[PDB]
Parts: sequence; C-alpha cells; structure tokens
Amino acid sequence: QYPIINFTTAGATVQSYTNFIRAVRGRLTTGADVRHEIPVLPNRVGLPINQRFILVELSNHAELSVTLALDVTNAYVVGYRAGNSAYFFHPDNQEDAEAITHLFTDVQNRYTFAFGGNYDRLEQLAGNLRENIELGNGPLEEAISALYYYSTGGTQLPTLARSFIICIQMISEAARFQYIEGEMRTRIRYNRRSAPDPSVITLENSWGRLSTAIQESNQGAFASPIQLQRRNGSKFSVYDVSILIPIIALMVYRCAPPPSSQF
Repeated sequence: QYPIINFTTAGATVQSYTNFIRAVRGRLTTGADVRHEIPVLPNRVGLPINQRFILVELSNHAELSVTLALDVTNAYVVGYRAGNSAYFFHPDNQEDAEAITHLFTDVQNRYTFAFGGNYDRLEQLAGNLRENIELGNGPLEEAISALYYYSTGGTQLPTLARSFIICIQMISEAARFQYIEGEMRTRIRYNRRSAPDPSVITLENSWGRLSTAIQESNQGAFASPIQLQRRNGSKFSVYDVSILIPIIALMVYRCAPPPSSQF
C-alpha cells in the first residue's frame, strides 16, 4: 500500500544518492503547500492513515536489506523491518501507537522499543553524541548490517542506537535540508567518512524552530533571529527566509499560511 523508495550503499554515487533523496522528498510532500519557495510536509490533522507513511528499502554490499518506515508529517523514522521482525520506537501518543499498527502488517514478530527515537535518547544509548558519530556511505553500509542482525543477537544496543543515528541523518535530515544532503554527497563523492560538523548539528536541532519562524514570519521576516553555527562553530544569525531557501528543502507543518495579502 505505502510507497517504497529503494536505495543501496553498494556502489553508491553522488548521482544515485541524489536520485534517492529527490524521490524521498517527492513521496513525503504533495506540492499542496509551498511557502517562500519552501515545501511543507502534510498536516497531521485529518491526514488519512493510507497516506501517513512511506517506506525506504535500504540494501547494502553485504546483500542485506532493511525497510525503514517514515512518517510523512515530520519525516521521522518510526521503525524498521528486517526479515521476520519489525521494531518501532516508543510512540509519543495513542494516535501514533494506532498509526504504526498499519505498518509491516504481515511480519511474524512485532516489537515496540520501550525507548523513544529522538536524538537525545539514541545518543545516550549509543554512548556517543552525533558530533562523534561518523557519517558516509561506509557508516550507512555498516548501519544496514547492524539493523539486519539485531533480532538474532549480533548487534549490541549501543551499535543499534548509533546505526539509527546514521540512518536518520543520511535519510531524514538529508531530505529536510539540501545543505545536509550536500554534506552527505561530499562524503560519498570522496568515500570519506566523518562526523557531522556544527553547521549540520545546529540545522538538525533547529528544524522545528526554523519551520515555525518561516511560517509565522511577516512576509519572510523573522520576529526573532535564529542562531545557527558555521562549520568552525562560530555564530550565524538568521533573520529571514531568503537565506534559508538554498538550505532547507522541507518544513514540518506548524501553522496555516496567512492570506496572500498582495499590495
């Protein structure tokens, strides 16, 4: 039922990764909502269950496959399937708990983790912060294997958590931010793994706030500036949507768009 997008780390290139992220964005957004040239994800309110999720089937050079389920309202990875088992992060509410029963319905073994899937929780389980977890094609290749082997005892919990952190950033964050997509393209082009710098981390941390600031803006102008960081960790002040058009590819729905109000 739910749309499936396929990606493999096996011989991945800048182009194959670019095609993948473009396809993910295309399945996440409908085109009904574009504000200051930036697309908005579907509103959760009144969204039919048959339109709620997309599936990302990840394959690797090791000939293993896992399927991630993404919530279209926020691009969040809500769980995964590997063969005969599926695992879901602890739902935030009763609506989300019902929603995930519509995923991987023919799987033999269904589990809900007692932990949530946010970075804070995953970092504490990994024993490492995002700033110290290497990203790139190699890490993703390895993450796919780690997810695959969890049900059979091959993967320790910190490795599993680290693997989720890798997947979330290389898929969901890349979908949300052209800038983060670009950072992953660079890693793939040179086949060089590296942890995300402060520019990546601060964008990830600020996605909700940036989405709200843009949507609540007066003709694009922020009421309050948002502080981001450069690659070297120095401050970058954002006052306007204009500077973010090349940076952010999609926003979470936060408010109704104000009337056109042309002069």
